[PDB]
Amino acid sequence: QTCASRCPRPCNAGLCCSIYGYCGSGAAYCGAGNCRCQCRG
Repeated sequence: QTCASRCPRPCNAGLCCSIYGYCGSGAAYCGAGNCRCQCRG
């Protein structure tokens, strides 16, 4: 819920921090319109 506060690396490897504050995988989290940071896992 607060992943952006831990940019540049909020998540486990392979996951990305979304604009809504959660870590997750795939284009759903890592794509430009969804990704805050850690957008290459």
